[PDB]
Amino acid sequence: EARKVKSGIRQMRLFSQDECAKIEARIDEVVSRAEKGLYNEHTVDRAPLRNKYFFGEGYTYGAQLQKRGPGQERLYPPGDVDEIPEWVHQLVIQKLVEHRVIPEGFVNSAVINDYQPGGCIVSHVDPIHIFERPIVSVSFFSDSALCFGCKFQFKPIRVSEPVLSLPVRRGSVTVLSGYAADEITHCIRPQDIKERRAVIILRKTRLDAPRL
RNA sequence: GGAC
Ligand SMILES: [Mn+2]
Repeated sequence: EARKVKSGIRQMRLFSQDECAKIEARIDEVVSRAEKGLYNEHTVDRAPLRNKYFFGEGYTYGAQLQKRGPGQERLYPPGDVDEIPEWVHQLVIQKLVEHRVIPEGFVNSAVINDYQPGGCIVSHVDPIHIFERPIVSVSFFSDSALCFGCKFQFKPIRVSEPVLSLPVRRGSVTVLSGYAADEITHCIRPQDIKERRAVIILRKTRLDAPRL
């Protein structure tokens, strides 16, 4: 299963320090605008140590699901979340298309996940009924790891030993497909977030993805 | 400090 996950992982260094510093400033400006109430309601998802910023297409998850279950996550109504920022197209998405990571016109969803030290996201599969593959992630502000096949326990939070631990370094691009994207959860453990880390996740929603 |  660890070997199976490996076949679906593409990881490469793509962004330089100056490019990360420019984007990390754009991330800091996204956080500032969200704190000023200048984004649409569903653009900003707030949790104690993690903030999610949905552009282009957002999704419901977790406790926002009244009926929890496989296939229950939903996209928001059309045109609800804010459009992908121009700086995301030029700085992040044009670099990925020019380096053949994804086709042009693939990405219609750009989500920025912002983690404070000790933050996490519990094990999950990116909803197969919502998102097409592959899943592209670009990390910022610090180095961390992406873990697979972890079982979470709570009160207090405990995370089982990962099937695979993948270091995700600042400026590196992580791509998930196949088994690593479909047949096993991925997560972030609190111990792996030692400083603030942000990741811009570029995805393609399916033509049949249900909306709220 | 909680997406399976
Ligand atoms: Mn995910």
